[PDB]
Amino acid sequence: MNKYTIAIDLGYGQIKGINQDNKRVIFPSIISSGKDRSLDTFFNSIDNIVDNIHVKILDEYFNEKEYFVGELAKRQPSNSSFINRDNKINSEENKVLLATALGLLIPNDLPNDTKIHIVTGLPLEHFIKQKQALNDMLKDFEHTIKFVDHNFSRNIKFEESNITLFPQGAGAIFSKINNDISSLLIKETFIGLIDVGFKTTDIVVFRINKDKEPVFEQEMSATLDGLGMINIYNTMDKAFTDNSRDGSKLNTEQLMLLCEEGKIFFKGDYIDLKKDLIKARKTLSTNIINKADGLWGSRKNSFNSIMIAGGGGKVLYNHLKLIEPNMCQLIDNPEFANAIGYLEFGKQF
Amino acid sequence: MNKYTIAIDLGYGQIKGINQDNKRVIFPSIISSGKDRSLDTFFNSIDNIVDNIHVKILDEYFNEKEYFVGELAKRQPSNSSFINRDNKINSEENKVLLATALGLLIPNDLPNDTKIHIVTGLPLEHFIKQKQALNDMLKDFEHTIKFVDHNFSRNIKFEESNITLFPQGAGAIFSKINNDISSLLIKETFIGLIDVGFKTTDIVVFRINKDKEPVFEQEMSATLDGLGMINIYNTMDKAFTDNSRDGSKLNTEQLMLLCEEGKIFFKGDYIDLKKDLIKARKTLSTNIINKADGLWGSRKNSFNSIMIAGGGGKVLYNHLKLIEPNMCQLIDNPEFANAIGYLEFGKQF
Ligand SMILES: Nc1ncnc2c1ncn2[C@@H]1O[C@H](COP(=O)(O)OP(=O)(O)O)[C@@H](O)[C@H]1O
Ligand SMILES: Nc1ncnc2c1ncn2[C@@H]1O[C@H](COP(=O)(O)OP(=O)(O)O)[C@@H](O)[C@H]1O
Ligand SMILES: [Mg+2]
Ligand SMILES: [Mg+2]
Repeated sequence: MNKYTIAIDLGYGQIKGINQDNKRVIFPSIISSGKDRSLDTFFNSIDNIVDNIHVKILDEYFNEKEYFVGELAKRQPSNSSFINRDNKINSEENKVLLATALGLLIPNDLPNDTKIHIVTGLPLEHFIKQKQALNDMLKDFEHTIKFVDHNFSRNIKFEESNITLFPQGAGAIFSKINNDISSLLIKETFIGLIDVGFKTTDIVVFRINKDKEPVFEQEMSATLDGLGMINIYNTMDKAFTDNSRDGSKLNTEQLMLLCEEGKIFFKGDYIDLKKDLIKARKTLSTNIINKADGLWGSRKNSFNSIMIAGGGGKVLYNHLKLIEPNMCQLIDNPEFANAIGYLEFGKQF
Repeated sequence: MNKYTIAIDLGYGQIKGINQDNKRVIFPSIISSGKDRSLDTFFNSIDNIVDNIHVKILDEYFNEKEYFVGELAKRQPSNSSFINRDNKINSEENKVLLATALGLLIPNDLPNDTKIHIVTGLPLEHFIKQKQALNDMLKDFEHTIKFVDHNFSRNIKFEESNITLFPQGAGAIFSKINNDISSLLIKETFIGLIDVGFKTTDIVVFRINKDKEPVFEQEMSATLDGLGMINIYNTMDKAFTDNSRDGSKLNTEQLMLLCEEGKIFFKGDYIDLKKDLIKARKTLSTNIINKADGLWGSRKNSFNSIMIAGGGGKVLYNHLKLIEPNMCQLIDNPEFANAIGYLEFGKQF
């Protein structure tokens, strides 16, 4: 039989993955040590595993470790702080996320002889830099995952010539739109994906040729490293302590709940910080537009379709529209632009 | 008669020896024939005599037989078999290996009448069984050594009152910690010494009395024959045929090369067995602690300090930590633990 295919993303906000059979999972990039759950099972019936990932993972010692990951880790008081999370792609923090991303996206009772084309991702300026670090991790990733309170296990191990690395935004606009953007690309134009992520924002362009095929440019395209949603959480963390004036600083959930809405429910009251949320987004909108003119001279006028991506692009699509209005548009899945872009451009082999 | 002192060992993995002047040598217990080293002499400087032991050996019938021994014999393909080596202490192998480190540690400018006190060792359980045979052999010893490529020779012959017979691990914590553990030993405790050698594993304890004197317990102390580093080399060798997936097999030099590192360079590329190296070393460490507690019931609670000896325990110390944490510890010279213990406790005469 043919080899299976899974395209995941190790993005800093949330793991965004999809398989060969077009089933997708999404959960935030927070881990926590798992503790025994049969009690909270009894109060509320679990119909979603994604909310409730209690899970055991074997290792090279074949020693299991309980984990809370995803939505269940965010409610825990003892989880990862998630603002000082490592960029080391071979870390166990990245392993458990990658274990669950490969754990959910495998259906039951597959033949054990076949292997899976896994397709991961890297930052654009850190693709070459962190190429062999994930190559070492995926060669080292020999683990057996066991979902507690769902009771289905996967033996996840990969040899050589099965992993496939791509940069972020590589196949999201090269592929994934090529069947639909081919009528829009005409002659010597630039398409551009702008993925607004957690830690970084990512700019990738593709010149199409005379023969209507896109080709890459790296001096018009880079990673806005350290510029992204991370500037919004850190600013709005100070915005609460400026508005509380008590020394009360938000925890992991309260800050993440804040920048989605702007009204944290503090002491039986919503503390209004909608205006400072606009200001932190506008400074992020400042630091992507002015950096775009650093990468683009008059070639911003040489665009036919700007696309913006990322979950951070969802709340900023009309706000980051001021790059080139009436030409920029939204990618059809704002979160899953990279993953399906990894899927279609991973099936080219 | 200011008689000299040299303390040696008969370790199967390698020979460990030291003189009165604390000059110490270490070399593997591998022999081969001696062939004329004049061609390589002009190429590379034969400088380290311990690395390059081409040695001329006479007997009582003046039968000169050159031998490559040690590191150079390990480089030879036609070397001693050494993984199924005969355990006869009166072997010609042991005739060479004992006479090897003598002239390598017999100093210059000795008086005419002055002899040398030699201190040797036996396995602890076989110290009753094999006391006669080494005493047969040391009385037998009447030879003459000569060093090719370094241009000096020694006379070598001994009688009784020059011989000294203490078992393996006997004087290592009797002396060598004697005035140092005296502040640690207080009242009615045991001290732990475990020799993790190549072929054999020794366990030896000492009850200290009310009078701060160590006394020996033969029933809490035994030689674990068949347990040691020789299991790990033999385990990973079949594992090398596994991960190569071709039935190809190492040589004797690659055998000792492997489980010092675990990443053997084979057919233009590394072959990775690092997982199984962690597996087998933890597996042997499991087998030590259980057989340690085979002799140790609740008398493990009557310990105050455990030391480990042998070359294996130095690289097992993280996994041999699980006997009693922060009470178990590593001796400073894991190889020369028996040697200095043979030295000072051999200096009774
Ligand atoms: N509905 C929403 N409201 C507010 N912010 C959102 C929403 N959806 C996503 N986000 C933001 O987008 C980020 C997700 O970015 P993502 O596309 O996963 O990039 P990365 O690949 O860097 O993780 C989150 O950290 C979150 O702050
Ligand atoms: N640096 C090292 N790395 C791996 N193994 C080692 C190292 N040093 C010593 N050893 C192991 O320890 C053994 C030496 O044990 P040793 O103390 O000489 O006991 P014996 O008296 O039985 O020969 C060797 O066979 C070797 O496998
Ligand atoms: Mg992203
Ligand atoms: Mg020994």
